[PDB]
Amino acid sequence: IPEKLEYFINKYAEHSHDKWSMDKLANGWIYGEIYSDSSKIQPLMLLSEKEKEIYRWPIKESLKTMLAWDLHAMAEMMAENYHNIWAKKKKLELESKGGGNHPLLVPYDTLTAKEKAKDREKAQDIFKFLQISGYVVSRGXXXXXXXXXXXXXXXXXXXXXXXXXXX
Repeated sequence: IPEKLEYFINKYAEHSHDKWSMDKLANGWIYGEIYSDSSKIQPLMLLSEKEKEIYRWPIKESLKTMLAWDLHAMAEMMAENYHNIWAKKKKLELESKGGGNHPLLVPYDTLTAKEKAKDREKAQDIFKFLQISGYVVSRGXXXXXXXXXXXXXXXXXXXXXXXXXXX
């Protein structure tokens, strides 16, 4: 976790709280110590104390996977990670409690379109702020290189053919 990115962690958490506050004023939510849903009263104005940071917490983890591992590629990779951590949680807890079978206990290349978009939304939400802040990231001519490799392979094959024709 770099210093400047750690400094931006709190700023982006604040900005996401701003976005969520706009959403919940559009919905209608007034601060109130009593916990309820049908009374539309919550003390952090249904996002509770910890629930307000359940989404801020894995931003540092997303950055750590960024550093340990173009833009569309990391978007889909962070989507895959966001769903894989959820699958790990789910399967470990279900192995502990001996529960039923989840339809999401399958490789990521078989999931339904909505299950991928659900985490792709959070992925793009955390990515657009990194883009506006000037962070160039990648995954971490091509045709000419391919042609050159083919030529090298052809040279090897020609050496082999010469060896064969010599016999």
